[PDB]
Amino acid sequence: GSSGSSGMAKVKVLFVRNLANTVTEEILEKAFSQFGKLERVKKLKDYAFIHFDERDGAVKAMEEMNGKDLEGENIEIVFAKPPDQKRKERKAQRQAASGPSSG
Repeated sequence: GSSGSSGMAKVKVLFVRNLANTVTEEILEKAFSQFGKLERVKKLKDYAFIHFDERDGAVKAMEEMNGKDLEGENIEIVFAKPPDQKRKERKAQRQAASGPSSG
């Protein structure tokens, strides 16, 4: 059936969105703190990222706050993607066939 969705991820950072107009890093801490030791909080346009000292501390504050009425707004928490970026490239191709001529 369409029960829902389940899985397993090794992410410590929690992606919280749908923040109110009175929500700040300080509020995101104390809230996502009581659960477990926090590392840092990054606020954005409307959403923000909650950094947890441990991957566990998050899982808790995640399934605990996930969809909680924060400041009168139901915020959504989803395991954010890990910071993995790079520019890989390697090739070898060069040739020039001028081949002059006259009339």
